[PDB]
Amino acid sequence: TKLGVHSEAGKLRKVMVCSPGLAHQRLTPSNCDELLFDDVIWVNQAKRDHFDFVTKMRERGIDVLEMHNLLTETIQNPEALKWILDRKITADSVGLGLTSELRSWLESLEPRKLAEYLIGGVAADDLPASEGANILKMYREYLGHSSFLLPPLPNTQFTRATTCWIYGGVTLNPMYWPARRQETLLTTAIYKFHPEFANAEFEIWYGDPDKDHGSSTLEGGDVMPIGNGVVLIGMGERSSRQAIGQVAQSLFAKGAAERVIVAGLPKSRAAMHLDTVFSFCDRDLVTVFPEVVKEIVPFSLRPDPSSPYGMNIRREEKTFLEVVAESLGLKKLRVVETGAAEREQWDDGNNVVCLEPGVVVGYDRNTYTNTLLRKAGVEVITISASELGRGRGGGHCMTCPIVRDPIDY
Amino acid sequence: KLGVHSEAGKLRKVMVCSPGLAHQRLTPSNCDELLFDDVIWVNQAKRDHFDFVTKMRERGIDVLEMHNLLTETIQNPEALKWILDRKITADSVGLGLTSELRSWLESLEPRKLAEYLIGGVAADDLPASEGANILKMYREYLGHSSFLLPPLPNTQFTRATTCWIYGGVTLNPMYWPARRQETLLTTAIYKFHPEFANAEFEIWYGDPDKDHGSSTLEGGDVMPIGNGVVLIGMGERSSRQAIGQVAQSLFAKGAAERVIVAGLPKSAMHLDTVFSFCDRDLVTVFPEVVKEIVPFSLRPDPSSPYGMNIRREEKTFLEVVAESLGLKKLRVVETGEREQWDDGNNVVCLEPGVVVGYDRNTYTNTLLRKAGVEVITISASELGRGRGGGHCMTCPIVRDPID
Amino acid sequence: TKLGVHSEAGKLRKVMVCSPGLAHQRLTPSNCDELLFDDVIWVNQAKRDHFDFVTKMRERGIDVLEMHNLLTETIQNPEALKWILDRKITADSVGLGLTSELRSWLESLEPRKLAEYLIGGVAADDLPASEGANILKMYREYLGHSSFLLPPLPNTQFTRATTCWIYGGVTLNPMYWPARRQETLLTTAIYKFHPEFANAEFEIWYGDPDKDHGSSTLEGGDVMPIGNGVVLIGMGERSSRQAIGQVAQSLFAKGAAERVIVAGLPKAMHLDTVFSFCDRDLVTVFPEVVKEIVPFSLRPDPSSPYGMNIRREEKTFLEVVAESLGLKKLRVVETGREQWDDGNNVVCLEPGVVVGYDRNTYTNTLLRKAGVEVITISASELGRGRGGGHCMTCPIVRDPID
Amino acid sequence: TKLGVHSEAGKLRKVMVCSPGLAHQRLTPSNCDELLFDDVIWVNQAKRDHFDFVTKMRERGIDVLEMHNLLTETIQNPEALKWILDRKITADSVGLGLTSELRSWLESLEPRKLAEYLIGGVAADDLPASEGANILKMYREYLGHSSFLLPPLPNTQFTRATTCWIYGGVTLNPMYWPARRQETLLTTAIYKFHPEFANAEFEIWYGDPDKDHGSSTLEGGDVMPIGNGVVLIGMGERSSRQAIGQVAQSLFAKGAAERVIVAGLPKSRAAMHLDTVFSFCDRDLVTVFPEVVKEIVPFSLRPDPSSPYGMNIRREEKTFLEVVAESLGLKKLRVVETGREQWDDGNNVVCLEPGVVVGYDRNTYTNTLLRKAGVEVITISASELGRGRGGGHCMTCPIVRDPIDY
Repeated sequence: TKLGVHSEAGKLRKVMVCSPGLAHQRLTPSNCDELLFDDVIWVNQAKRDHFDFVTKMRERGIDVLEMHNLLTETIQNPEALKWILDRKITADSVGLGLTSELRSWLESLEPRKLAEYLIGGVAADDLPASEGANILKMYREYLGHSSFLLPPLPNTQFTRATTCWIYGGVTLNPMYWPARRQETLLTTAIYKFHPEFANAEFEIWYGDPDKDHGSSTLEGGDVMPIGNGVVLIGMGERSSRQAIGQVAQSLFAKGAAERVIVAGLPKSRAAMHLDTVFSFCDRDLVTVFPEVVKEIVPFSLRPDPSSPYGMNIRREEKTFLEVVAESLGLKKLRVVETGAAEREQWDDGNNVVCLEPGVVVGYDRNTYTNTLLRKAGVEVITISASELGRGRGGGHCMTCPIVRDPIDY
Repeated sequence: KLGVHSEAGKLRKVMVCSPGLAHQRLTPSNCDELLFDDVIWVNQAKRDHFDFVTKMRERGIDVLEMHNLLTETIQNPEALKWILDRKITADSVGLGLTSELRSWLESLEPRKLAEYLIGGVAADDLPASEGANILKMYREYLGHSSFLLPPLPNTQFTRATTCWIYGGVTLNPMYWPARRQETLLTTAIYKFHPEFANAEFEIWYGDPDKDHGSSTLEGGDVMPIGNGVVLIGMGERSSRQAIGQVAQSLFAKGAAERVIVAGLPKSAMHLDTVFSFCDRDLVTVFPEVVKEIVPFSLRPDPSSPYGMNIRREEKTFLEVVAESLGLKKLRVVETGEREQWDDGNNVVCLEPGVVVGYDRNTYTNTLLRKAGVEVITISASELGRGRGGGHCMTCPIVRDPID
Repeated sequence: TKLGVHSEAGKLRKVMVCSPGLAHQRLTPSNCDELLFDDVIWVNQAKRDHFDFVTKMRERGIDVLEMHNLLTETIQNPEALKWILDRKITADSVGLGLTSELRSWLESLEPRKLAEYLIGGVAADDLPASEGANILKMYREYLGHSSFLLPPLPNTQFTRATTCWIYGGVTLNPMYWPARRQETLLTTAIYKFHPEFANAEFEIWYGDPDKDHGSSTLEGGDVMPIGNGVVLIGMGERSSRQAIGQVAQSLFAKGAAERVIVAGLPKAMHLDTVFSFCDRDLVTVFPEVVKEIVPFSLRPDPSSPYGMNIRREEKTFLEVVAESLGLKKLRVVETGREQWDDGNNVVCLEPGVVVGYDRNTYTNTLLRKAGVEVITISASELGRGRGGGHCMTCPIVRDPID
Repeated sequence: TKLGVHSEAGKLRKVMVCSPGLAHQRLTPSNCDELLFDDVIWVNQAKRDHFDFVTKMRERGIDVLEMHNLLTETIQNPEALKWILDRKITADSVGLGLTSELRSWLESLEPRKLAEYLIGGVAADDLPASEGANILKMYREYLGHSSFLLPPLPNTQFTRATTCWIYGGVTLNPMYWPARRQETLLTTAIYKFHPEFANAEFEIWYGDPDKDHGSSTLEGGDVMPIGNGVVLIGMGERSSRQAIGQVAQSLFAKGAAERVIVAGLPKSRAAMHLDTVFSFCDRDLVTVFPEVVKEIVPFSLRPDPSSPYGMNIRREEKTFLEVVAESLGLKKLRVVETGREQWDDGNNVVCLEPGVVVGYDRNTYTNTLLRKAGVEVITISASELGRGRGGGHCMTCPIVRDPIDY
């Protein structure tokens, strides 16, 4: 099968999402900052809402893969479970008094259940009667320690972050926060052992859960394979120049890209990702956050054998929207700003995901921008942000495209 | 032979590291980025240091200054290859700069080289090139740090990165990934320096070519008191995962008989911030926290899985240290009448009853000179702005035993 | 008639509430914090869950007063409006040159549009083009300063914060943050001028908007009259002792309270945040905090030069509250199996009936087990404010129990 | 000569200061945020640097007045004292059951010890045993409150802040933070009663410790009467337009000012008063923090007899810097940028006379450049006195300084 993403707007055939669960069920007002999650959510409500989102896509014919599912089938293959536990349960991560007990117990479990735990973490409490456990019940009960043997990954809800399908291949994103790399591990197991991937054909442009990656960090929200051989990558607080360059390089080498346009995010407004200020709705229509987009500094990165490092780089003086338009053959892009005149209230229209040109999934709370997009010709199918939006991320953050056709530029 | 056999024993060989380029680079902006509380007055700060250095040297101690070791160390091409191969990678500098940078550093005279290796390198330091310019460009138009190799201003706190527990040392896996650079440089010295290479000693824990994940251990949390006992602070910076592996390695080589884990209450510091030795039975304390340390004692046991047995002590922390040393009681000096607030913890013993402390802790000082301690004072005005002091600026290497 | 609150579980008969409005429409990720308001909410939705809540009480026969209407009808009295405006629009507040413009325009608006701007703040843009306001837009655009002739008051949504009805008397609380004193004002004028209260029979226990109360701050959340002369009051970051003493002294004057227990909160919070009644002998707590509050009893002491005797309780809070009410022991339900919810801050309609939040499923179930009836509303946008049912209501007429 | 400041860089004749004191000894790492103090300082050492600094202007023949002191000679007058206690001790400020104990106690004190407390604050312990302080040491006991019935006022060390001398007059500044109002109350007692003041000719342009003032606030750091009948009053995080309007309004009505240049200061979360990013070092010399001064959006209120309110405001085009040099009838200011051996922040120095400033030892670079510009730089230690942020300027409230074009 030919997996690959050749756009942002063209018809999405296959996507991967992940429903909230045990991760979020372990969330408290006191532990969410350290667990990297915005705020505590009504988990059963959010599970529902997600199922709604998911179903509106299946309804439209899109194949929609849920991470818990995939993880579950994956774990049933003994080799793949071992590949994970070998990496997740070590002396360094769990402690020498707990390695064995923890691992045997996890292995004693049911596939579905064991997946919940892998994504949702394990508490000393969940462990079967024993001592190594009590010692943790003890540090928790006497010092105020985290009661976590395996820290929960609520950020899995955001499938966009972890991996990036750029044309005919994927990246295994080195995540900023060490903690979050646990997510990338689980997702690699799936891409490595799951039936639907192991046998599919695709490349691996960058990333390796085995290497450390150092100062090199790359994040999903920042990556966009827009078609026409071009790729946009945001360089900010989360995706570094030392990662982007290695990706470009790996790309130009397999002849996978022609040009990579680095969207330089200014330090101020660089505490975010590209897809948080810039989004495609149609082949030539984007929603934009001005204050940041008018300040983004574009750089065209193109291969070159005249270079020992094989690439050439230039700062464009044209604006990002102009550079982006011209990269697509387009005169300019039609732009809907979002995030003072008609706005009944404040709202931020970005991060809506595309199902196909002109058809978008957005948030019900963004009624102002939503209208603006309809007037501009886009069908907006909404979903609830009461619990899902307490993550600031939108449908684009809750999706990792896997298969999606391109368009004529 | 190299080793640290107590906290208050006679100090004969110490390692410190003066402020410098790393600090000259500090800015109110990169201030937190670089994990340093504030921007000090560098030149003034160096003087206070040399002063602190000269004082211990007067008492005859051997004082090794990191820059000197590094400088001597990188004169051994193999020693340099060892570091540059780990410090200059595509992941740390990026594809376009690893060549011109290594080229340019390899061409520097040793002292200048050690300077950068510690103080970092800015785009500006590099001879004109695309790369340098590309870097300057992102710096000019986006505001990113122009640091090819970021500075390591906390090198000045030699206590943090490696720990000499009796006959061996630990190369500590620092909480923050960034500070692991520090530990890289020291390991290099322990590997190639003459005073090290041909020295007899073991490495108890730590490896800079590994990813320890949740295993982290910080200098300020370790204390080989003596009597085959090692005190280790468990807290916001020293994980049990690391700690368990250290006690186990220790026992395994018959280097210690007990590891008393000092459980720091959830109330961001190191044991040595709230507990300092001054004399065989004298310790400065921070009551509020110190009186809330849940004490755990791990001992060797062939009847335990991991091979270790751990038990939660009931008595106060203070008691379980007294009796762990074989003393009835510990003399205690509470800090953190007397005119104004002050914290005089973190002082360093040059030998019994001899401690170097800060000038500003006028109170705590007399409370110690009252307990029969010669409190040799230095300037905290710059070296101390960084919330750190004596014990922190020192990493014992050879300190004779007590009884 | 005779206004008054005699209990925290009695049959609620008259409550004031105030729905989200233009106030929250001005919220922006930047300004919400400099505006003392948690996070930015979806106003239209919030207006709906609010109305749903207001509706759930009116059908149980409760009479419900909403602030916007109250203001409206209130400012339809030339006097009242002058009383607010002479206060709201001054030179120190608005800017020496705008006073005229800003007042002229407001005075030319229909009541229901004026009141809205009163609670919702008036932006430079809102004013008819002038050399006056146009300067502010220059500052708002070129300097990034707030452009508010009048600042929005989104906290008016919590009518529990500005005034308390301590048995046939009310308190005009001097809020902690100075800005929020702008809310106390409008409710005062409403207690003062509106027909509902104007002719009403009730005392004025403490506070005055014309006064600057120094370090004396009091906030609705801590105050709760529980039955016979007893009155609980939190002394934490928001209700200062300077105010507590003067309130208890005052109540001791007209002799409207026998005892005033002062619950000294430990460690950003209020009493009703960790303590809430649902039935005559039932509560909900946040053990961690409740278990650690140092009680203090206040009683009239003729021998005292300042008229009181500040004794201190030796048993625990739940081991005091239960007493001053004669219960054998207080039925306690805890919050603070599924996930995490904070059941506290439930407003009581009558005994055994409580309007709560829908997200706190566990606690609601526990409460139901303890016997309570839980009518729930949505916290999606109203719960984006840390508080709930209790905080969103100012009881004005509740029945006693015994 | 008559009291009044007529420029920022001309011969300084009289200056009021305040050494670090008892308020500073109450600072703990647990409470310097509620008191508005960056960090805990070595008090007796700061006392020596403050004094060092005093000595340096004193030997140059500048009558250096000190607050604790002026407050003692002032507090001498039973009236002066009634006025202060009457406002400092109230049922709102200290509450019902402490008014008398605390006030009686304060009065049984030696004038200079009483001064100590007014500025340094008073804790419960300081008071004799009682039902009062005890059922109050009790709150600090379990509840862990702020033992202070009176809180110290450590920022008193920055006299520039609470009051300003703009030409033949002064302003009793309405501080941003309430807590900081208690300061202005003391300096006011001093201007109202103390000899060197209550018998001197000057005006009270704006201000009143008894009035509310609402959204109208000002901070000494922002105001500068640079001479030529002009007053630079930066608008920002602490000084608001509401206060500036009423200030200039009076400045115009009484004829003490011809134009006021509001320095519209760019939004930024951290304080930032004009004298912390802009400093006069000479008649045509100024230090500057590029990254800010360039963002300043000048405005020029001038009186207008026909206007209702008595003025008119235009938005200057040229840079805030040309709108200033032109404001002094000057061709163009000479600026020294600050903020290359390390990172140096030279702003906030104070002139004693044209071409002679007093700055910090540590800002070796900036100084080097000022000395490159013809400025004599007398330096004082900032190890404790500068752990704050401001320096020379922020620690002085000029009472009599001469006009320039001299």
